[PDB]
Amino acid sequence: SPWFGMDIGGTLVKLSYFEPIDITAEEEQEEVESLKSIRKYLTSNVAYGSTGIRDVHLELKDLTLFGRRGNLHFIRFPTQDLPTFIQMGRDTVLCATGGGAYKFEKDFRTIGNLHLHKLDELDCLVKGLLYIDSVSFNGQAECYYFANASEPERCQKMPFNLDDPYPLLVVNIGSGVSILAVHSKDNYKRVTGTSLGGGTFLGLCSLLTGCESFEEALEMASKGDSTQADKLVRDIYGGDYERFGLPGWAVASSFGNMIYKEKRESVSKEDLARATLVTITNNIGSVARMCAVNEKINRVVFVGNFLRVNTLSMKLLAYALDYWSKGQLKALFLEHEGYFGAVGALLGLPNF
Amino acid sequence: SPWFGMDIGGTLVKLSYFEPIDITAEEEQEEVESLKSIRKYLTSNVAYGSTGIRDVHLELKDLTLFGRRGNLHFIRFPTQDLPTFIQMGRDTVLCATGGGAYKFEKDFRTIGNLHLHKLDELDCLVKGLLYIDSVSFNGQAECYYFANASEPERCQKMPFNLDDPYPLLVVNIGSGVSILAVHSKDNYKRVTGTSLGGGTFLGLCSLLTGCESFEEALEMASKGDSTQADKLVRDIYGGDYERFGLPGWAVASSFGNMIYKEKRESVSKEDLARATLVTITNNIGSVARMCAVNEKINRVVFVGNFLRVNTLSMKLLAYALDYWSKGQLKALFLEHEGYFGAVGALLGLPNF
Ligand SMILES: Nc1ncnc2c1ncn2[C@@H]1O[C@H](COP(=O)(O)OP(=O)(O)NP(=O)(O)O)[C@@H](O)[C@H]1O
Ligand SMILES: Nc1ncnc2c1ncn2[C@@H]1O[C@H](COP(=O)(O)OP(=O)(O)NP(=O)(O)O)[C@@H](O)[C@H]1O
Ligand SMILES: CS(=O)(=O)Nc1ccc(CC(=O)N2CCN(c3ccc(Cl)nn3)CC2)cc1
Ligand SMILES: CS(=O)(=O)Nc1ccc(CC(=O)N2CCN(c3ccc(Cl)nn3)CC2)cc1
Ligand SMILES: [Mg+2]
Ligand SMILES: [Mg+2]
Repeated sequence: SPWFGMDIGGTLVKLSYFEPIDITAEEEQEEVESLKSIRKYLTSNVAYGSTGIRDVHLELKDLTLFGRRGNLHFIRFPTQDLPTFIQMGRDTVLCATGGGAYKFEKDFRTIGNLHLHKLDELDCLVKGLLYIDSVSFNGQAECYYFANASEPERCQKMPFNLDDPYPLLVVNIGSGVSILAVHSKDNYKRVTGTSLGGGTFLGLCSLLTGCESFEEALEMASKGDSTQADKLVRDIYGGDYERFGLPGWAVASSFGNMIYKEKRESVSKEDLARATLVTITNNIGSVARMCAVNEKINRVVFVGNFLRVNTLSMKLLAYALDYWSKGQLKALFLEHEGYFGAVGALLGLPNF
Repeated sequence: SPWFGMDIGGTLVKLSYFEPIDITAEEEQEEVESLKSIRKYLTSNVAYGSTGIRDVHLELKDLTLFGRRGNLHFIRFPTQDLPTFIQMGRDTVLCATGGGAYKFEKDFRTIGNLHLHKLDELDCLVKGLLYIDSVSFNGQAECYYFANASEPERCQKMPFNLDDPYPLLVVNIGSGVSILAVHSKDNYKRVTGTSLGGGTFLGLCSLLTGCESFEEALEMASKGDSTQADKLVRDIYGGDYERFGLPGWAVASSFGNMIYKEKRESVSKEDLARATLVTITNNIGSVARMCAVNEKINRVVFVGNFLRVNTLSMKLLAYALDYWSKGQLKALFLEHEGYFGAVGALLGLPNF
C-alpha cells in the first residue's frame, strides 16, 4: 500500500506522498499493476485533472523514512473536489487529519476495505513542522525570516536556525486562524484563534472585486493602494498621534474612508483588494503579538496557505511584528508552510 | 462665555453643553444677546441644521458643576460638517479633544479671539467616564451589564456598581478601536488598538450592501443571517471540534463561504450586513478578552458610538465575552458611551 498523509481542510486538501526509490528487483515484480499505475501517475504528472497540483519545488529528495529511502512529494487540490478524488480511488491505510477527516469519514469508507485513521489537526501540524525542520529542505534551512524588515533597500530573506525550537508560537493561517503555543515536542496548547483568516481575504475580495482566484486577488492587491480605502491616523489627527506613539501612516480604521460616498465611487478594485489583504494581515499580526506577549514567547512562526506565493503579506507581517513590538518579536516563515499537517499524518502510519 | 466640551473624532463631533439654571435677575440682564440666542437655540431645538442632533434622553438635570447648578446636554454631528459649525460660529474658551482638535486647530482660530485648548483624547475619556459614573444618570446607574447573557429567555439589562472602578479595561469603539487599562484616576495606559472598528463596519457595509446610513446598516443586519456568508466550525468538521472546545456554531472563517461563486450569488444584502456586524464585533470581543487576560483585569467596559442604538452588538459582546472566558470576564456598558471625551474636555475648563 502507498504511504500517504492527508490534511483535509476547510478550503484545500493537502497530500504528502512518499515515493520509494530503493525498489529492488524482486519488490518491483511483487507489486500490483494498480500500485504501479498510481506511482507512475503521481510522479509523471505535475497537474492532476483540472484542479490538482504537485508542488515540485518542495520535494524532499532521498529522505529516509520508516527505514526506506524515497522522495517526499507535496500535492494539493480544493476540498470542493474531494468527491472526484474519492471516485477516482474507487475505480490501504489512510492517515488523515483536518476537519474533513471527520466530515468525510463515511465517504472515505466507500473505498472497500480502506482503513481510515483520523488524527488531530494540530497534533499533526506540530509533528510535521518539527520533522521537516529536523531533516532540512534538501540541506537548506526550512525556516527563514526577513532581515532588516524595516528598510526595503536592505530587507531580504535569510535562514533561521530552529535546532532548539522551544518555546514557539505557531500561527496557522488557513480558512481561519489558529494560534498554538509549543513548549516541547509533547506539550502544546491552542492559545486562541480568529475567524479573520485566508477565507476572509478571498471571500471579501471576491465580493468586492469580482476576482475568481486566490492568485488573481493577490495580483490585484499588488497593483492597489490600500490608503484609498483605509482611514489613517493622519486623516484623523493631521499627523502623528504623538502621545501614544501612533505614526501618521498607521491605519486607524480599515475601510474607514468608504463611509464617504464620493470615495466609494473613486476607489479601484485593486485598491479594495490591497485594503482587504492589509486589513487581514495586520489583524493576524496584532493577534499574534498579543498572544506572544501573553505566552512570553518571542519567536512567532506563520504557516498555512494564506501565505503561499504571498510575499506582500509575509513582508507586512515581518515589518509589522518588528515595528509594533519595538524589536522584541521576530516573524518566522517556513518553506513547507501549507503541508505540515499532511506530513504529520503520514508520520502517524507506524502506529497502525 | 458658554461652557462647552468638544470631542472631534474621525467620524463624529461630540459636544457637551452646560446650561445654567440658577440665572439670577442681574445675571440675565448683564448677558449679551448673542449668548442668549445661543442658549435659546440649543435648548429649544432637538435637531440643528440638517445633521446635528441633541440626545435629549441623556441629559443630566440639575447638575452642580463649577459651583453652578445647570443641565448637561449632549449633542452630536458629523465631523464632515464641522465647516458649517465653524461658519455659524463666525457669523470664549474652547476645550477640545480628539484628533480633530489638532487637525482643525487653525480652523477654530478663524473665530476671532477664541482660545482653543487641546486636551488628550484618552485623558478626557477617562476623566469623563469617571465623572459621569460618579454623579449618576439622574439617580440611576450609569453602568449596566446583560444578566445571564447566555440564555435569551433570561438575558436582561441590569445595573452595575462602579463605586470602586479600578482596575478597568476600557474598549473605545469609534472609527477604530482603542483599548485602555485604567489602574487609578491618574494611572492608565493605551494597551493597544485595532483598526477593525465602527468605520470598518460602516465602510464595508456600504460597499457590500449600498446602505447609506449607520442606522440603515443596523436595520439590514437585524434582518440577516450571517451564517449564509460565514464558514462555521461545523461546515469544516461536520460538528464540534471537540478536542479544543470549539462548538459547531463558532465562526471558523468570516465571509469564508463567499469563496464559492454560487454562494455569492444567493446571499442577501441583509445577510452581508449581519456578517459584517458579527465579524467586527467578535473581533473586538476577542481582542478585549486577550488584553483583559494579559492586563489581569476582569471588568471590561465598552464605549464609543459603534454601540449606540446597537443592541445586537452589545448582546453579542456580552454573550461572547462570557462564553469564551468561561465566565471569568463580564462585558459592561455605559449609558453615555459616546460622550465621555466631550465631558472630560469640559471638565478641563478650570485649568484655563
Ligand atoms: N489555490 C488556492 N485556492 C484556494 N485558496 C488558496 C489557494 N492558494 C492559497 N490559498 C489561500 O490558502 C487559504 C487556505 O489555507 P489552508 O492552510 O490550506 O487552509 P485549510 O486547512 O484548508 N483551512 P482550515 O480548515 O481552517 O485549517 C485560503 O483561504 C486562501 O487564502
Ligand atoms: N449617526 C452616525 N453616523 C456615523 N456613525 C455612527 C452614527 N451612529 C453611530 N455610528 C457609529 O459610530 C462610530 C463612530 O464612533 P465615535 O465614538 O463617535 O468615533 P470617533 O471618535 O468619531 N472616531 P475616533 O477618531 O476613532 O475616536 C461610526 O464608525 C459608526 O459605526
Ligand atoms: C480548527 S478549524 O478548522 O475549524 N479553524 C478555526 C476554527 C475556529 C476559529 C476561531 C476561533 O478560534 N475562535 C472564535 C473566536 N473566538 C472569540 C470570539 C469572541 C470572544 Cl470575546 N473571544 N473569542 C475565539 C475562538 C478559527 C479557525
Ligand atoms: C487614536 S485614533 O483616533 O487615531 N484611532 C485609532 C488609531 C489607531 C488604531 C490602530 C492601533 O492602535 N494600532 C494599529 C494596529 N497595530 C498593530 C498592527 C500590527 C501588529 Cl503586528 N501589531 N499591532 C497596533 C496599533 C486604532 C484606532
Ligand atoms: Mg488547515
Ligand atoms: Mg473618538
